[PDB]
Amino acid sequence: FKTILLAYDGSEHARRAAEVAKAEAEAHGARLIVVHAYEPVPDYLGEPFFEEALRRRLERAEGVLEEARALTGVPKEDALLLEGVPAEAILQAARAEKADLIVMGTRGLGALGSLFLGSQSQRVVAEAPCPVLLV
Amino acid sequence: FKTILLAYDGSEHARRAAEVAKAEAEAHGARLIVVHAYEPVPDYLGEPFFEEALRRRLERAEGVLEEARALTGVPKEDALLLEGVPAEAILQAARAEKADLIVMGTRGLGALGSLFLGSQSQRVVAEAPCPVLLV
Repeated sequence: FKTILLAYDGSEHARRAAEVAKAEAEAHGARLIVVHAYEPVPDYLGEPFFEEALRRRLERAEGVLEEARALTGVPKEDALLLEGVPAEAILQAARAEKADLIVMGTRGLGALGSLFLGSQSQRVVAEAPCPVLLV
Repeated sequence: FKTILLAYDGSEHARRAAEVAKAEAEAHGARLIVVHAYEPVPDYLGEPFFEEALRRRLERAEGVLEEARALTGVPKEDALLLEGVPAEAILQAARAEKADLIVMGTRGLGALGSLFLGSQSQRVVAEAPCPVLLV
């Protein structure tokens, strides 16, 4: 493992995954890339509600990603923010960064999800080329 | 990770998982435990067919586990064989060995299973306390 990607949504699951990812990168001497994906504000919202929500959404998204960066100690350039569905985003980042391992919580927040697997972890386990470390 | 457990069923998935597990143990300086579970011969088989099948079943099971041992280089005492359902067995071995990480193929052979996840990996992801590395 030369490049490890951590999917971080801010949940306790993600916090535990962050601790695992940090240890993993240190053990393999790999570069750790952290990623947080956020949902775009619904276009059905009218003015000025849409604009206000847009600003807040981005601030909170950046806030969550900063927490991940503080937890892992990675440089700002290795802390990525993607707009859209987390799974689509993780897979997207994994390819662009040529990741060799994806570390993520078995469960998380968002759209669907069950007590078994989050919808996002399910999509990653289903479509990721590289190994997936579920925590 | 101090103790890593590799579930090995002999499939190509398992062979790739073995390579990952070996690297993982070396990176963390952890003890690697390999496990292979085999299904008990159906009691409905009459004599002497049941007895003949019993002997062959065990020989092949030991043969598969030996391959895993040759792949990982672990000592004989750290190569375990369990009779029963692989998932039940992996979880059983994980507890007894106080494993901190389970490494296994996303898919495998046996009872159920889909192109998404093998029935065994699904049970492990659903009930294992420790992180699961899906390869």
